[PDB]
Amino acid sequence: LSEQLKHCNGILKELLSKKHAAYAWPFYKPVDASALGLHDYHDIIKHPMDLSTVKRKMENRDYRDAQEFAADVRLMFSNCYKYNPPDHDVVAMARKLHDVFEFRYAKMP
Repeated sequence: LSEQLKHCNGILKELLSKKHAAYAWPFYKPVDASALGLHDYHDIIKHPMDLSTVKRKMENRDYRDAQEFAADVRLMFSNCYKYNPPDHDVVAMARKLHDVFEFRYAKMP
């Protein structure tokens, strides 16, 4: 519970760390749809999510358990898979960071 949330915080720190920065960077901050010219993004994605939002939520004790934390991290990846064609560069980066996430999440106490 507290212990599972510590494991989740460890995962989050790893996802934001230099080790994974070459492919994690698209997930660091909310998608700025206007700035990127993605004028359909918010018609297609109902629930935006990104790692800075997950971090704020963890810091504020929003997540009561691991499952709630994981749902947001997975939501972030699902948004990427929903919006972008499956052969897009950002999707290749998502698959790698998602693999990092799932393998360490599976080691939950």
